[PDB]
Amino acid sequence: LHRNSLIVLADVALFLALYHFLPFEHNVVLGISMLAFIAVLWLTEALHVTVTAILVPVMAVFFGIFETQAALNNFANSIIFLFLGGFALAAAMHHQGLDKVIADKVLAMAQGKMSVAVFMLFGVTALLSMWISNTATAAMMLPLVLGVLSKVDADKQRSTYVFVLLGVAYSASIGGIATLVGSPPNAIAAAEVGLSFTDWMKFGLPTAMMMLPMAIAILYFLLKPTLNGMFELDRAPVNWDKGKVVTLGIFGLTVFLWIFSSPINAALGGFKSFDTLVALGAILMLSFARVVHWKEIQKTADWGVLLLFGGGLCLSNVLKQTGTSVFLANALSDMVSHMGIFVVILVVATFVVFLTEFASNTASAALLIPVFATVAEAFGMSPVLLSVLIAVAASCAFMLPVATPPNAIVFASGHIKQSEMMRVGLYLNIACIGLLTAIAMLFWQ
Amino acid sequence: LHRNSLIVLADVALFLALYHFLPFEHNVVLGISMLAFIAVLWLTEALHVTVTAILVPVMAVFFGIFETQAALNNFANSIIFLFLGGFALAAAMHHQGLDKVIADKVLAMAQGKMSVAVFMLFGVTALLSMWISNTATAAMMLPLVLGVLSKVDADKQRSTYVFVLLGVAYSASIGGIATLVGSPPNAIAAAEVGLSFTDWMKFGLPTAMMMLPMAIAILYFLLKPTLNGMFELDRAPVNWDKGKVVTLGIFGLTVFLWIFSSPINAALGGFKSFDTLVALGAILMLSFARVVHWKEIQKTADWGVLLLFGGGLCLSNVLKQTGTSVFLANALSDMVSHMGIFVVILVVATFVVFLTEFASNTASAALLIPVFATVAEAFGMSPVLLSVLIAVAASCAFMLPVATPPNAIVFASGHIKQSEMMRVGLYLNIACIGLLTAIAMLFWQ
Ligand code: NA
Ligand code: NA
Ligand code: NA
Ligand code: NA
Repeated sequence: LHRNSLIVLADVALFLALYHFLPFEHNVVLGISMLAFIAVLWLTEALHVTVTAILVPVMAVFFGIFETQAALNNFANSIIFLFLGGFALAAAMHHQGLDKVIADKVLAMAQGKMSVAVFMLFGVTALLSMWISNTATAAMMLPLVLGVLSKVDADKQRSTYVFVLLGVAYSASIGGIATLVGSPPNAIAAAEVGLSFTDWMKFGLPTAMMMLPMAIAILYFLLKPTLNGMFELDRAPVNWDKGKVVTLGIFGLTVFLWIFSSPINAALGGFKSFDTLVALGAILMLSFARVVHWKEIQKTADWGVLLLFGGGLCLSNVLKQTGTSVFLANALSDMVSHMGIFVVILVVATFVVFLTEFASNTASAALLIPVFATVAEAFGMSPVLLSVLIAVAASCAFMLPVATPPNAIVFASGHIKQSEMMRVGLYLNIACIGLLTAIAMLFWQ
Repeated sequence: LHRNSLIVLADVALFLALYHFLPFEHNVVLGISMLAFIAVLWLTEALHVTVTAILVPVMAVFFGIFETQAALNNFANSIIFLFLGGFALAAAMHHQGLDKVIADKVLAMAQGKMSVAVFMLFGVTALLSMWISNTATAAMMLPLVLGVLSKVDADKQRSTYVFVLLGVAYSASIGGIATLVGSPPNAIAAAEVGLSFTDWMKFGLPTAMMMLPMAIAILYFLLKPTLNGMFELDRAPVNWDKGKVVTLGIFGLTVFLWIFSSPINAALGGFKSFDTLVALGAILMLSFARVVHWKEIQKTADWGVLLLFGGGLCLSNVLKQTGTSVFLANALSDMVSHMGIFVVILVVATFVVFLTEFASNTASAALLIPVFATVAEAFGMSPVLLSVLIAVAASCAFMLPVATPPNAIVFASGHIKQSEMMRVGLYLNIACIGLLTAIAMLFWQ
């Protein structure tokens, strides 16, 4: 009766169809049928991301691909727990109020200029999206954006005030491309190809360093009239209280180990998922120091995303076990040989940066990383590059809303116009496809 | 500075002491020190139950007992997912309103007698604790219990009105001993020895059948003046609305497979953790049927308990890998050989039924189930008996509060007196040790 209710039934039919008509070895048919089924569900999202993810293992088990416990073990992957540390790390400095004090101590640095205001709102958003989330950083930033945009409230000066709204929403997504925690897509890559925190930072951090300015400039060089305006510093001051230094200290300590995991771990015996152990040690320190209770983490934590990780890891394992990964690498063998690696990384980047416009960032990476990664292995190529690429290009949702939550968040402000974003993003999208392929090429040898 | 801050430090010292001074094989010292460390933290709860569970694997990895991913895989055990299905099954029919209509159509069947009133409050409380929880059944029941206790509202009629309060608080804990979902302890046992849903019902349901009257009778035949009073059935009725039948259908369908899982699965190819597959199919049915959103399930779900499941399983594996499980079976060889099995099951039953007074029901099973189970294995004994027993006897917290949350819930009403509960449970405790050993003995040959 509902829209989504139909996709699910249409998708069940599409699966039943592909299943009974594809003319290949059953193992490959099964993998192809499953892949199409999930690919639709995750891209239309007729069912919640996590429900689809939970559907992966239950399918693999009934179709004899794996035994129940084998499939489920994907959900205990060490990266899933490193991402859980990121949440508890967030939950702490929010329940501590350390995220609000971070905004204030910065916005006061702008003595009163709207010029040095919106430009600080962008920087704060991207910085906070490195650790918290992207959807969460938007919701927590939007009021702070509408607050500053109330002295110069004249909305007939819209362009000063859609530049700020669209500015933060983009800063949230570009900030998430900075660290392994920040956006689910980044974790899906690390869990698929086994990346370290500092490994993904070698790639992501410089890219985010670059992409954030390139994105604001594009917004500036339309109708920016922000060189005018004044502030309305109405609010209670902040001050470092009980173990906000401790929390801030713990946090810094944790990020320190994450960055330096390589030598510290080697000089300790070479533990397995060292970054994961650090993330779990953070969860412990924060609780011994009493600075954050568990109910906080259970709320802050996105357990659906964690369940999702298991489904993508399970999906990747289904593609291999069924041989579908090699079956597809064959059908592309000629087509990809006609193409260089430049053409390859450029075609991929383009495909996702626009595919991610119609679906969630993570729901896109959840589907694309398993396929392209396992196929890249059939070609005997290291899936790091393609994976890292897809993870970054997935976070490049700038056109219409519905691409990322941060879009629909600043869009529900009833102030920015559909058409406006649809064309500012069409320019940014192209700028990224350029920047990405550039960086991707250099990140070759 | 804090009390718990002190227990944690006292426990940290005790480990350092035991570690450097105990004169046994290093692995056994490590296991013994770890076992004691965790045993204190879980029994004092200076740290949250779930925090401790995460503490197990991080230790096992740093002390070379396991590799990070091997240790972490414990948290993806199939039972953890079977309990997650229980949550989604609850969350659905609560957000659906299916739980209140059960009260009305039943509580209205009690036309108005306080005699047939308190006697119906007991049945509903225990019945809902079969699927939901024990802590949740108390909090969700207390208002509905205080409602009926307003006609004979005279607190000078205390005995009519403490019999009802303590009655439900006990019914919450006794109802959870009915099915595998209902109390974490039941799951902790099943996950340790790999029980099926219907298996634990063979034990738990009959045991629950008996214990509920034995507990009510004791309350009735003390200071009960409840045969008097009159009803005030005050509230707008409900009516079978949007997919409350669907929920009931899905729910009923799920429970049907659980009871008959044995033949259905055997007549299907012998899938591995069939009960787990059913639990996840419920999450799917509930989502395909649109009857509950994921935000709903993610809220209702107790993720801390799920992580705890992982911690106990990891702990059990630490006992074996270090040999501590067999080291203890040697120290008890004479003591236990000097004893019969009656002596064994009766000492065990008593030990927990009174131990569970000082710590959470689940926090107790988290510590005792791993130890007793792995030691029983070293003796070449099936760890089912002790586990089910310990799991069931662990849920028997009737005396003071702080034994179970359901106790502290009806107790914070500021009406029942420390001495009152402290002695009704002290008598009830003895009745159970009898009943348990009886049933436990009969469930032998
Ligand atoms: Na973030
Ligand atoms: Na997207
Ligand atoms: Na229950
Ligand atoms: Na207890």
